[PDB]
Amino acid sequence: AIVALVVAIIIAIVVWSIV
Repeated sequence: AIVALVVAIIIAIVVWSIV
């Protein structure tokens, strides 16, 4: 895993904001 999922997932959102 959940942890690794949050990272890849969370980061996925960031890439959007930027973008």
